Amino acid sequence: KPYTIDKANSSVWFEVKHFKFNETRGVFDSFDGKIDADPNTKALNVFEGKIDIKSINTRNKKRDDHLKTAEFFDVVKYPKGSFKMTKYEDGKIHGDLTLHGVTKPVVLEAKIQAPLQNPMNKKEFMVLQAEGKINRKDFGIGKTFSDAVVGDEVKIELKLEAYA
Amino acid sequence: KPYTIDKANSSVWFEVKHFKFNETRGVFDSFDGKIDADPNTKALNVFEGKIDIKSINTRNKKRDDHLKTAEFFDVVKYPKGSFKMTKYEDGKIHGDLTLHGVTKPVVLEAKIQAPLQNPMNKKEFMVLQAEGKINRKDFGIGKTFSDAVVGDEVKIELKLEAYA
Ligand SMILES: CCCCCCCC/C=C\CCCCCCCCCCCC(N)=O
Ligand SMILES: CCCCCCCC/C=C\CCCCCCCCCCCC(N)=O
Repeated sequence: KPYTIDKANSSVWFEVKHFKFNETRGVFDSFDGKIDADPNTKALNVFEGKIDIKSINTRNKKRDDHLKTAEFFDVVKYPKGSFKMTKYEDGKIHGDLTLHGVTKPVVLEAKIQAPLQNPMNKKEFMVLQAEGKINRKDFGIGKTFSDAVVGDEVKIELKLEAYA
Repeated sequence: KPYTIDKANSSVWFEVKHFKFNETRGVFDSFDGKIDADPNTKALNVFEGKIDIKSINTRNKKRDDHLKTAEFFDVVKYPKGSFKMTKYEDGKIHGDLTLHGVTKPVVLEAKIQAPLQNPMNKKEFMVLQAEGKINRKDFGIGKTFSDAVVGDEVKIELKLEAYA
């Protein structure tokens, strides 16, 4: 305890229904975080992070540009998203998520594997993976888009490799 | 039947274990395909595709550049991968997948949502989801890389919206 996120091997994903039945996936290419944890016992002590909203991906310029617009994220007015863990208990990461200028308490379900050793450079690391779901409309993201076109519900998955 | 894949809302995903405990996900940004199907009954009649191996993504240059080397895919020698369905039965796409110059039989579990109507332009479509797994080593890709560094098992997910 503490840990630094390896960015080449770490990821922040979302998945949202498109037209009810197809799952549209994307990432934020640019994020940062703080982690402090006991690899034995697997307790998380510190867990916060930030996403840079302009780095949203999805792999389609048209869609992604439209996502940074006032119709969805409003990147100009809100360049960042943030999450601060406020409580850890047995796999539950309770925390305040802030998106589009709104903060809501949420809970991510998490899994830690640790202590691990990078078989190349011999350095100690941990994998942290977490999953939640939120309603984009609770954060006022895309009110004008119906659930039948863009799902209200958004699955969040974090996949982190972090070096002691 | 026939149908024409909407490339803007379709994707080809893979997922493989990194150092056993974390998943590396990525896509082929560029692919083509043929589909013929019955909206009712949900029978698939024709299902084939090609991917351009150079479009491999993963969002990491050092990694993606390595994947394209003779160490893995050798894109300079095998520019393409391809799949053709050989038989459709009780929700399963049986077919032949060709990667790195090797063809092997693979089974994909399919899920068809059809008939669907585009809420905006009222045009008819379907969502086709297909999932399966291969051993990358069965095709000779990355023989020198241990399963504990890069998983031998690779999960394939196809997510297509296709318009009549
Ligand atoms: C890294 C440690 C702390 C984690 C920071 C968490 C930030 C939250 C990560 C994801 C948050 C969810 C953002 C909502 C994305 C959904 C965007 C709407 C996509 C619409 C798709 C479309 N069809 O146009
Ligand atoms: C209908 C289209 C036909 C194509 C269907 C095939 C879909 C994908 C097929 C194979 C995917 C194999 C991908 C395995 C890539 C290995 C990724 C290794 C990443 C980490 C490597 C490292 N050294 O860090």
